[PDB]
Amino acid sequence: QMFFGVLDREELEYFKQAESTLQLDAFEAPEEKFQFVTSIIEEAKGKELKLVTSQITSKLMERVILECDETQLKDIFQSFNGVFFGLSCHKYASHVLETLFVRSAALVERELLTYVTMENMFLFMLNELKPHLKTMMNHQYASHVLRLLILILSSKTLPVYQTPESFKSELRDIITTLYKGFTNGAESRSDISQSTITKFREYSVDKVASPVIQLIIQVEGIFDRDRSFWRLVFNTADEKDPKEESFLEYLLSDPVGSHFLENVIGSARLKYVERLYRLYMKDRIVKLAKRDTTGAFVVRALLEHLKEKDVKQILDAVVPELSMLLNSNMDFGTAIINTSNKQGGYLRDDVIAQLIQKYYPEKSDAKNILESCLLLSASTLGNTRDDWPTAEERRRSVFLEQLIDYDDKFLNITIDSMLALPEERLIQMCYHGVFSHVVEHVLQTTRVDIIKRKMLLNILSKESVNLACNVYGSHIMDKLWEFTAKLTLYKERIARALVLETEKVKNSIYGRQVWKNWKLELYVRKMWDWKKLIKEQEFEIFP
Repeated sequence: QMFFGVLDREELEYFKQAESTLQLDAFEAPEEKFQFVTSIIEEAKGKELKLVTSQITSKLMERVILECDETQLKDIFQSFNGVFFGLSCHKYASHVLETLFVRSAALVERELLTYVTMENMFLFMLNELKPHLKTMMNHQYASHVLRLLILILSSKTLPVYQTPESFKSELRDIITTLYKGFTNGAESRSDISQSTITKFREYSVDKVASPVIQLIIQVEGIFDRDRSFWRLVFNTADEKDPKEESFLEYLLSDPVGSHFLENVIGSARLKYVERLYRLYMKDRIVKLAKRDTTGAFVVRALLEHLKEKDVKQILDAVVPELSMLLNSNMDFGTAIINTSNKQGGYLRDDVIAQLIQKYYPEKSDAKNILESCLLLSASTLGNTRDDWPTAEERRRSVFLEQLIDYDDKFLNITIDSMLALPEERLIQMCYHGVFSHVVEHVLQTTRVDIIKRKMLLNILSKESVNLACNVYGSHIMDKLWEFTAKLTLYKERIARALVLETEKVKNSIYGRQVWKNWKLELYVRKMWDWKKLIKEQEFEIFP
């Protein structure tokens, strides 16, 4: 169902102009726009298949589908009856189907909370697709449509709607149909053979099919206690199998295979994950952890989804390697530290000793954790060009914030490192899209000694108004309302500075937030009550 004809000279002129008018959007009322869309639909009657399959017009068709009313949506839907599979396979029409299906899914939701219905129309195309599901899964365009349909039928996030119970049944029937196709009507297992299992493992790591397999393993548990597709990829018995082992060794040394395994571990039954770990990973965890681009993603997934005893076993093995892992794989290092924290600071002394040695050796005079961990001097901080903050900068910031949350030692080291900068450089951080958040992160009132608070405040308070009016700086000013607890003079100085620039501060959307959080309406209108809030805050923060 691939070719439906070419658009002639007149149709091309008309639909180009209509598309142009539609995007200029000069209509003065929604009613005018709807009427114009209707005029487009009227001209498209009998030509819809040509229009969705032509590169020139397929995007107009998506617009129309988005802009028309419910009744028109239904008519456009039925105009595709009998060719859904061919359209799903089409380079341009498949994207039209996706737009259609997503809007249709939203319509069955309100059709549920209140002629032939959208629900029944949707079921008709599902039944038309059922004999093609296997071909779709392997089709470079139709696999995306299949994947979207499974997302819709399982009520998951589309490019999240509630669904009829008929949808839950369709999910079951679609996945079961696919299941019978990838077996041979085996009817148990067994007799599923290798190479049928091997052929399915090949799809598992196939560029086209693999995202569909992942999603299926992810949702099949909604209606299948036995996890049939999970069992198709992996075994369930209590001992190793040679073929499963070689496949596992491939996944753990292959980028797609590792990300596949990483994703399905989060949705597998716990005992199935414990089994893969026990049989194929536990005795080689350190070796796997050192594979930055492959196996390490799997080790991280184990740390996030296994139970306490196994997680601590992995930590026993990987924590001694933490400094070395941090050399090339900071994201993994962050998750290891995070997991140690979640497991009650497990191996804390070893983690801390290593991080101190690597980022803040107490024998070094040049020591500064902003420099060793954020590479501050070589960063985009203070650049005169229009350089946004980079991905590496955000990564290093997230790592440092994790350290600050791990132990007061790193909070105190970070603050000392900020106080060690030239004052201008620390202020620059306050305006930086990523490093500002690091500044905000150290403003933890009950964890920072009052002398340290005074010293930070001596610096920040000079920039009170400009920080308050800034998109990043205003979060810092918000934190300073609590950070100045037990420091009334500092709180009074900042409040006074802001009120002196009342109009400039309230002209900023960020400033108005600070104004609210600093309760400055009270400061101005009912000073006695403001002063009372300050007294109460003190005992609320420091009881």
